[PDB]
Amino acid sequence: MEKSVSVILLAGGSMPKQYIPLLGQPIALYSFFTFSRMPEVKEIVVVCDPFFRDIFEEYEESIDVDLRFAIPGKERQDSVYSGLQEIDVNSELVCIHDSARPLVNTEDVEKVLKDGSAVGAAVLGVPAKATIKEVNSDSLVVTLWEMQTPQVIKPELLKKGFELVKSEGLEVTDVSIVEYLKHPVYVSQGSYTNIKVTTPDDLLLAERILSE
Amino acid sequence: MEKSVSVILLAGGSMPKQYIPLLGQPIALYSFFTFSRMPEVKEIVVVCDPFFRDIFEEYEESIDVDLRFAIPGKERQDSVYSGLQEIDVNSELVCIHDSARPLVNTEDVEKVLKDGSAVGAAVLGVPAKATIKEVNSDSLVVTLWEMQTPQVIKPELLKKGFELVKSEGLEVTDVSIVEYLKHPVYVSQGSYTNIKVTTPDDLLLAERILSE
Ligand SMILES: Nc1ccn([C@@H]2O[C@H](COP(=O)(O)O)[C@@H](O)[C@H]2O)c(=O)n1
Ligand SMILES: Nc1ccn([C@@H]2O[C@H](COP(=O)(O)O)[C@@H](O)[C@H]2O)c(=O)n1
Ligand SMILES: [Cu+2]
Ligand SMILES: [Cu+2]
Ligand SMILES: [Cu+2]
Ligand SMILES: [Cu+2]
Ligand SMILES: [Cu+2]
Ligand SMILES: [Cu+2]
Repeated sequence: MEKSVSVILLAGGSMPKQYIPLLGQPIALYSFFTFSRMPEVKEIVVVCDPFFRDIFEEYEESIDVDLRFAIPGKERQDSVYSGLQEIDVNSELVCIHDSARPLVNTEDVEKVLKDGSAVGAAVLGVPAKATIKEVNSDSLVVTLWEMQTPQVIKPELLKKGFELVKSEGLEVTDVSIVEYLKHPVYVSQGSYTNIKVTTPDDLLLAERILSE
Repeated sequence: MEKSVSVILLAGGSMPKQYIPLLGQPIALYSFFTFSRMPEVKEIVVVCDPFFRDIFEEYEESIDVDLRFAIPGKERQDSVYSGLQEIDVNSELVCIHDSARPLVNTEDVEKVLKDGSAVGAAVLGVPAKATIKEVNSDSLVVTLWEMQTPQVIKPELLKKGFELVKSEGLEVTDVSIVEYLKHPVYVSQGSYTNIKVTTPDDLLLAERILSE
């Protein structure tokens, strides 16, 4: 199913971390070009402070997908929703991705697109290597996976989910908007290299991984 | 309560990661000297391949605690048990620590000693920053803390716990031996800098943190 996915790529709000360059180019660019090459991908909706709009339209013509823009919102979920407002009337999947993960493998995006297609919603994850416990309010201890991005959701579902949060309330992140839904979320096994970039010790890391 | 804690320090089995030097000295040394300075600490039981025994007795005399040695075992829990076999007849707390965490703050060890004293068992933790989910066998999604070390346990309890695993079975790590017990485990809030050292991007990190 070709050109069937709309990407919502999150890059909104010294140098803003998803623009700190990695080897040569700003961080938001690695993931951005990965999705641009996949035939599945019809259009990209970038979520960014206009000041950074240029970082993107400068490759609009060397790219076999449609570029699009929408403005961010106050919280991580408002931007997603602003992103959602611009996607092709007829896209079958929304693929929400966070700029600060520049190292997402094409092969893992393919898998999670397939799983979001089969299930309706999927997210890439890896088995948490730390010992994690739930702790109760008295600080006593009461198979776990670490969640990454993309999250791949059918847009009808994602919308049903926005409007169930909007009616009532609450976004914590297990909040996905789609946690609340009763519809299933599949977790596609990803790669420990799809790290998120925050500390320049990440970049130090990001770089080590581009070398390998 | 002075000289009331026995440390069981875990450093057993190119260069074995807890001996990769940090700035100048092997990794097992940072934590080792931290515990040596605390008046609470009566003795240290180091768990190591003898080949590395020297790394330790070379400071036996510049140290206001008793040094001790025991040999490692096949799995992480067997070494602990080998460690347990050498502690002062009358220590009130066992403080189990992993060599590969060289950056444990004195202040956090103090807290967790206190909490293990009050509760009977405590471990230092920090609120996991990742989105963690439980996933079931069909790869579908069904307050979380990341666990560190030291673990501070009264030795009588720790022994009760060894023998309840020994009778029946199973050590997963939520396995602490003390998970299984019905006795409470307190989680003392630690510091995100008590990282564990594996990748030299950790060391790259360990170093950044010694600088700060
Ligand atoms: N209001 C907001 C807040 C954060 N974000 C996203 O947060 C991402 C970076 O991760 P952190 O929020 O965890 O720092 C940015 O790429 C940005 O797109 C957003 O898109 N809108
Ligand atoms: N049999 C074993 C296996 C591991 N270990 C501990 O594992 C620690 C390092 O962490 P990892 O096992 O997670 O690599 C070492 O300091 C070592 O003491 C042990 O003490 N006995
Ligand atoms: Cu344009
Ligand atoms: Cu519009
Ligand atoms: Cu990080
Ligand atoms: Cu000696
Ligand atoms: Cu003995
Ligand atoms: Cu690490």
